[PDB]
Amino acid sequence: FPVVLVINCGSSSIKFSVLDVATCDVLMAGIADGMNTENAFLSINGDKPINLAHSNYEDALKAIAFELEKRDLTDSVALIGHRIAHGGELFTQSVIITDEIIDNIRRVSPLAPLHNYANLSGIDAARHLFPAVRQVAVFDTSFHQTLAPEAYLYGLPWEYFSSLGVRRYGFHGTSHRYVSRRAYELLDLDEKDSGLIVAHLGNGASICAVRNGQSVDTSMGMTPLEGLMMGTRSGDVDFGAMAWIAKETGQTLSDLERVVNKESGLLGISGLSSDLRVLEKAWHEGHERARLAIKTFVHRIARHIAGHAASLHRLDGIIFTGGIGENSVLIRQLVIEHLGVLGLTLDVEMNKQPNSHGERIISANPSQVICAVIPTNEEKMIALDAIHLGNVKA
Amino acid sequence: FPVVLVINCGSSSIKFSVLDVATCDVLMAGIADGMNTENAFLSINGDKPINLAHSNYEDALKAIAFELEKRDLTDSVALIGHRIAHGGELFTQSVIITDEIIDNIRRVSPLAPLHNYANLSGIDAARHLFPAVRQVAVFDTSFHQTLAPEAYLYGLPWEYFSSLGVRRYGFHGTSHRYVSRRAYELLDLDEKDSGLIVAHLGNGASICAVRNGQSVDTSMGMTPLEGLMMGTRSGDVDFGAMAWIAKETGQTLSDLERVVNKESGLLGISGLSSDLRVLEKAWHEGHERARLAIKTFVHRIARHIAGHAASLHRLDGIIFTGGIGENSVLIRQLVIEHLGVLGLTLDVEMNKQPNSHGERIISANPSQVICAVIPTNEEKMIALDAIHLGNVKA
Ligand SMILES: Nc1ncnc2c1ncn2[C@@H]1O[C@H](COP(=O)(O)OP(=O)(O)OP(=O)(O)OP(=O)(O)OC[C@H]2O[C@@H](n3cnc4c(N)ncnc43)[C@H](O)[C@@H]2O)[C@@H](O)[C@H]1O
Ligand SMILES: Nc1ncnc2c1ncn2[C@@H]1O[C@H](COP(=O)(O)OP(=O)(O)OP(=O)(O)OP(=O)(O)OC[C@H]2O[C@@H](n3cnc4c(N)ncnc43)[C@H](O)[C@@H]2O)[C@@H](O)[C@H]1O
Repeated sequence: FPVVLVINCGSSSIKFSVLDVATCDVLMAGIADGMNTENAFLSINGDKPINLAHSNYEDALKAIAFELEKRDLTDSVALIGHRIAHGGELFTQSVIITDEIIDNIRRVSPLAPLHNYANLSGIDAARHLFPAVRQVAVFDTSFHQTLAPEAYLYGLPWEYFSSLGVRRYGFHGTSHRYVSRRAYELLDLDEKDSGLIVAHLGNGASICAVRNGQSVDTSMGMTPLEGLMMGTRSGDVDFGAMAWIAKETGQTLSDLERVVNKESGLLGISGLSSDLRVLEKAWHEGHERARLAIKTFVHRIARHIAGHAASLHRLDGIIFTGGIGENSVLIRQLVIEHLGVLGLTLDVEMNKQPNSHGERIISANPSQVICAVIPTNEEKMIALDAIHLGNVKA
Repeated sequence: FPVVLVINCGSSSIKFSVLDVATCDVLMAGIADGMNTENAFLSINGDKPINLAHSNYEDALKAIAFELEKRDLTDSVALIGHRIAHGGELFTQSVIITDEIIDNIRRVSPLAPLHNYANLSGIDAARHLFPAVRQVAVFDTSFHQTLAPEAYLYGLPWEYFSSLGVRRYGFHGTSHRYVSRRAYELLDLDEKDSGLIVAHLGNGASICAVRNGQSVDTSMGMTPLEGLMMGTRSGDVDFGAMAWIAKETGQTLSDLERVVNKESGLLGISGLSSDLRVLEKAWHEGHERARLAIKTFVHRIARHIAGHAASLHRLDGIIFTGGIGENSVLIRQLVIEHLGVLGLTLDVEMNKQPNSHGERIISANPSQVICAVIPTNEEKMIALDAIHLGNVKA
């Protein structure tokens, strides 16, 4: 029974899952947390938060590897999948990791400095601990490389694009890819003659228009700061406003970068929390700013969904996913009601069903566009890419 | 035969028109140009670019007033209309200018520092030269004051809004207002049960959703830099990209403000011109970057039109206006073809008609949404506001 080990090695953590190759079910999951800090620790299945004070990325993954061998999983690891934050223009699909791929991930790493170097740290650690195991890189940008220039260009001088690589990349590509594929089955659509909008609504949030199987528009930019308002991120913000703020308060770009990334969005408007459940309850209890944060959140989602539909010839389906898209009955309803202009009709009993009901249609039959919830599974998508690549003769 | 004198007193110029009260036709127009510079001059009807070296705003307007009295128009000036760039949250409609209005325009002027002080200079000059004449202020922001919080809030911390007044204001309000009113007549729509999108496409460009007569979404922000890509303005740009550029090139916010406002957009992508006619011809002649600039321009327009439709219950009409919207056969067609997802059908023979044909429907009958061109007339709108206010007992 071979397994796939899937790794997402971030700035401050390493999330991992072990998936059975045959069923793509999780056999083990966990997270090394507080990385590059004094108090690091490893918690598997939320079972025994074991301390690992002062540990590098290879130490953390060696710890993880130890827990795998103690459960006799080490000898069944046939593939390792690494989530990579940014593939620039060099990656359009998942690849078997070689010296070339490593060099190329390093070349594009200036586009996502923090996150990509953590991903490379994860690759170096895994290559050390599993050298007879094929390893695969899956990029959060690659699904969006089918965007046309008119959809990826900013209105900046041409030199910023051609010399510096400033353009829209988009993220959540692995989620958008997985969820769109699942939608063709759920909605009984011909992949090659289809228009979908996927709303990945999590702590990070983005929209993607998928025309005939290909990403043709997405809401995040060169960085994850563009598009939808999110848990702590502003989303779209007038650059004139930001420059005006700078002059008025004496803050720098780096100061405002932090504000916009870490103190903004649902947190910033509500003054309470980035957590939608907290804010949903706060509104229920009469909190006005919580209500304003949610309404603002919903408004910007409706606006991007409708806007992204412009890149479709025909809108067949709108698919909600992510922690909010999967679990927020209210947010899904408010968004759909904000899109009556597209002829959407909600079946509220179907919309009320909890996420235990899995892949599910939430629109009424008279709806001009099908609406559905499809739980995302990025680890499964990575594992499937790795399994296909496992057949390759390199 | 009373006339209205209409003034738009900008950073470097004073545009004026004299309109007959009875017909709202222009009797005289002109522009004092190169203001606050060594070589200033006044050109009426493009007839004799008369020099006015080293002249203040009152000198320029005194020059203009001289040309009015030489044509015996001075004694028929019954009303003066002033275009004001920014009314903040204080102005929701056009007003008779009093000491209070002046104080309030000064209060909100920090939101548009350059432009509003030029407008106030224009008011002081006109009040000096015509003290027995009622004068009226018409704000480019006021039409958009019906926007809901969810549509005007940024995802920044609440303090930026409540203490600093950071929010979406939107501009071209006088154009959007005028054109939407004209559309109810042209499209035989009930103002109170209607959904329109107006695309004001000029050197500055913005979209506005008008639901039941009221602006409910608009594409410009706190400043004119948000939304559509324009002649020299970037439009929407990832703040992460801008911060990344700052770190990479060593430029400051003020440097990037200039790039984004003056070197970006159609100019920036094409490397040729901000002028759409130049770029249309350049594309015709095989220029690839001109083609990319136009396609990008069109893509961002389609995306905002569709997105703004989300704030309507029903989309009845899409109205093109401004220098590009009125005259660009190609851009109108490409935008409409990018919106087939909304069920638009173009009547190409009607779309080919030049702007001499005035207020005109350009959609085919099977179109689910009516598309029209309605030439804007901001001076006429200002004059009409002034004429209504001329009946008031102050
Ligand atoms: N600058 C950068 N450049 C490049 N890459 C970068 C980057 N920054 C980060 N990245 C990378 O991008 C990747 C994705 O990051 P994120 O975008 O942050 O991840 P996510 O999809 O939001 O997943 P997460 O688990 O955080 O949220 P969830 O869907 O559970 O959703 C959580 C939400 O769901 C809500 N929720 C859960 N249950 C709910 C319920 N019953 N009702 C309502 N809401 C509910 C919760 O309240 C919460 O609000 C990462 O690999 C990261 O390293
Ligand atoms: N930071 C700030 N804050 C607050 N307020 C501010 C501000 N900056 C500026 N403002 C104010 O905002 C107001 C409006 O400014 P703008 O937004 O710049 O004015 P506009 O509506 O673009 O009018 P303009 O005459 O420049 O362009 P036109 O429609 O002719 O269209 C010209 C275009 O049409 C095109 N065109 C003409 N004929 C064509 C044809 N046949 N085919 C194709 N294109 C054609 C031309 O090529 C050209 O591209 C002003 O009062 C200004 O002071």
